[PDB]
Amino acid sequence: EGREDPQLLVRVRGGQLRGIRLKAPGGPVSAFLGIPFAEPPVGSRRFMPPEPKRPWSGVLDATTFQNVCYQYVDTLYPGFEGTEMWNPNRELSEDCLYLNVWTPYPRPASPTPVLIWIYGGGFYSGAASLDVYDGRFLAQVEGAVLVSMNYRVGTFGFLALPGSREAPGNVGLLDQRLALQWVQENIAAFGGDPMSVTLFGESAGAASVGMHILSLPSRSLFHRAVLQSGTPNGPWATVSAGEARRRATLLARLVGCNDTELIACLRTRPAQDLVDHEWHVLPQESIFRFSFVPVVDGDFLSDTPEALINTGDFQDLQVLVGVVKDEGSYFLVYGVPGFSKDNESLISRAQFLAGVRIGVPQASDLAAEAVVLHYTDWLHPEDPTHLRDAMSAVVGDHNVVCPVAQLAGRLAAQGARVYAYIFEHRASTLTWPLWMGVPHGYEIEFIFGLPLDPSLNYTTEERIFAQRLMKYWTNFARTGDPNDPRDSKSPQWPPYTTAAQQYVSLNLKPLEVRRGLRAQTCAFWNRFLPKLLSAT
Ligand SMILES: *[C@@H]1O[C@H](CO)[C@@H](O)[C@H](O)[C@H]1NC(C)=O
Repeated sequence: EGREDPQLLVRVRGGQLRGIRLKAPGGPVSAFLGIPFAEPPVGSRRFMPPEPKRPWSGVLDATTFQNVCYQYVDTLYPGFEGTEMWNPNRELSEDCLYLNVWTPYPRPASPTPVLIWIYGGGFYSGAASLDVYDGRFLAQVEGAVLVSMNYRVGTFGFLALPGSREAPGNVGLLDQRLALQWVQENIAAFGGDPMSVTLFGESAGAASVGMHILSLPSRSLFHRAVLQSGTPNGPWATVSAGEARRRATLLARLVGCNDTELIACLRTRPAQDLVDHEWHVLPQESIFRFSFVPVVDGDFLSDTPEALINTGDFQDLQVLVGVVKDEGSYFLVYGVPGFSKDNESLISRAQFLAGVRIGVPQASDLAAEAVVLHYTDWLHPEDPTHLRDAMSAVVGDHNVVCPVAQLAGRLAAQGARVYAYIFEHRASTLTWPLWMGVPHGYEIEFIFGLPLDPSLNYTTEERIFAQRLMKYWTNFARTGDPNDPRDSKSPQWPPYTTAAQQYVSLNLKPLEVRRGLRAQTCAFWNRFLPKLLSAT
């Protein structure tokens, strides 16, 4: 050093880092990108828990994003921004265990509350370097210290021969925990306060967050939690040990393969062979179901998430949870016949019955009959527009809205302070059709404050809206309460309780308080539907 910027030189446990000064709309921020937190989980390390990164010599250049974890790349609509924005934006590699830090410039003298982003992508995709996860706005405008990590997805992160030593499962979750541990030890070097660490994530990221809540060794590494459109409970976020064992041996057979010998052989396969076959192991034709996800291993997860939330002590827990207006629409174009981004996707009653079997792939004939009965509008049972919207609701309710209601209910009843929302604003810049409404993941760009960038063509109301949400999120991170104590009655956001079931709408209009999160419909999914499949 000598002629470099004094604010960009930081030491952490493993060594020295040089960051980059980035431009945010209202001023500069500090960014430390591609900091390694684990030994590269390659070769013999594939499928194994991450080993902490051994110290390096010299000043590590931390000015660009690092590799994206090896994964399937979406190809449904080549060139289309609505799909591309989620696609990897750096080289794919198994050497991908890096994290990123954004802080104010110059970095704060007093310790700042830390926000840790965990991305979604169904546990088969995702990356902390996507444009919608850009922490520079939260860091600049709200003065937050923001951290995001890469964690292994797909087989690399989740293939499991439960019980075995060499592929124990949930190692993608262990990548996340390692980064949480890195934050406890090192974030103070950046002005972050390790005693104020808020986790937030969306979809599989939300479910990830939910699992750190449920896994005791993670609990001491954070203080509050936001779960956007995702939960550890529910039908897609976990598989049983038996089912993970089944999928893992099938996948092994498909690429050419005693647990030790199986895994040893899997380790000799190129990463791309594994990705090519990962979608061939699902039990049924389905949507919103993924091959390699967290397993109920009796270790990281001591029991099913359903069980752990029913019987858990959440006294000292503040939690913000919510959903978007149309949780189910996104995946309809991915495997329900009749649906497409290129038309209105008006469907027949026949396509609707078939859709229900794909969207509730684990339902018996009788349970699917129940779903169809509940969601049919018997005044117009053949109306194509209703049926299209009902198909979307079935998928969204079953996968997100009802797991979230279930989760919010159990947490509130068991000590937790819960705040709940529904996000209803459709980005003026959205490229998916109008019929898809506000699909899942399209609140994110607002929370991270992308509309503050003039070159992005968000409306002025959207720029103001984004700031409202950044305030809610960071107030929550700071205090456990999304409301601003200064600005009183504008109006208030009440906690969600089992008595009143209050939640707020998030849109361009001021906060509106509503009651019951699909209460009737969620009774169907959460109370009745299990008892039906518990007697078929
Ligand atoms: C933003 O604004 C200009 C004018 O409409 C347009 O040419 C450009 O493509 C827009 N960028 C985005 C993000 O679509």
